[PDB]
Amino acid sequence: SMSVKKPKRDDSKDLALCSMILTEMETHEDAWPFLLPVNLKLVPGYKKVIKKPMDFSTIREKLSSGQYPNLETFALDVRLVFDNCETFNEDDSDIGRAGHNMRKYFEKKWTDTFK
Repeated sequence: SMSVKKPKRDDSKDLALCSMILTEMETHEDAWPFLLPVNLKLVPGYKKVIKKPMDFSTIREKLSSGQYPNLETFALDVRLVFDNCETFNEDDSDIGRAGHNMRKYFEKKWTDTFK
């Protein structure tokens, strides 16, 4: 509260670290469904169903241009990619499986880096 601060968690490496994690996700072999925005002119349903599209390239631009106020807002966008994937794809499709794998991959790097 006012003039009563919790000790300062060092956040000064967060930007570099989230960039590294993102690089690792960008280069995973199962990243392919997630690298670019879903083409909303060519994928029926996507526009109306998925209220908040997200993809790795958009996260990379946001990160590069100071659009994440902190590491949690970054983790929210990453998870949103996989949540959208689960909403639109059957678990037993190549894309649905890619999404599960990528989430698992992300969450391990996140825990190992920050927790």
